Amino acid sequence: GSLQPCDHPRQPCDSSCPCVIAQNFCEKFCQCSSECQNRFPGCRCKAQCNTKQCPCYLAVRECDPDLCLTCGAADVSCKNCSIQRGSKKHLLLAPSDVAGWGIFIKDPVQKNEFISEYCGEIISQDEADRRGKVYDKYMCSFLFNLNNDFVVDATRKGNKIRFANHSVNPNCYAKVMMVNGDHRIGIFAKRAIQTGEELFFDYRYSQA
Ligand SMILES: [Zn+2]
Ligand SMILES: [Zn+2]
Ligand SMILES: [Zn+2]
Ligand SMILES: [Zn+2]
Ligand SMILES: [Zn+2]
Ligand SMILES: [Zn+2]
Repeated sequence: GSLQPCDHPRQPCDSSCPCVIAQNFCEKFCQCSSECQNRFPGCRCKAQCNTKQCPCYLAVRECDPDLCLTCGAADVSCKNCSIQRGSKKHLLLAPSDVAGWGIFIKDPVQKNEFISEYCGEIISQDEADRRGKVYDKYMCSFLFNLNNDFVVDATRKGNKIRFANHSVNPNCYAKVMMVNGDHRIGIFAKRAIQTGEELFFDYRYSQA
């Protein structure tokens, strides 16, 4: 059960806690003490927080304003707070070099660098399969597979990066990240990308 808070009033998060059994950190939604030993401790980085040297970056979570007290998360020296702050690289929507409409990056990025949140509704494959066969009011829809269980629907609540085209050889990928207790989708560069290049995702399975 993904994102299930534990709730065992007056009891600690021991080997009887579902979070501990399933081997996941206790999160913001869990009813346990803020001092719970099964919670994520955050980081004490000096800045950046964009390499495996950062505990938060490594655990696929953004830094936490009330836990990451040195890196800049509580203040833009921390580069692991972008989804929270609504920060992103500059992107251009333009006619694709391939065909139709495309997204072109306007800032250079390095391999594994954050580009933008991919906004939308995270839904199950079941809910996606429904929307797919059922009569819909929206004409032009935007959806891709995160993995084999979940899809992002960017039709109603998407942002500009939803216009990025499909490729089985993509230059970008998606991370499902823990962001202040919620799962949010980050788009990262799969390789170094120069300014003016078109961005591509693998729609089959974007979570690389
Ligand atoms: Zn617990
Ligand atoms: Zn818990
Ligand atoms: Zn706990
Ligand atoms: Zn850090
Ligand atoms: Zn941190
Ligand atoms: Zn940080």
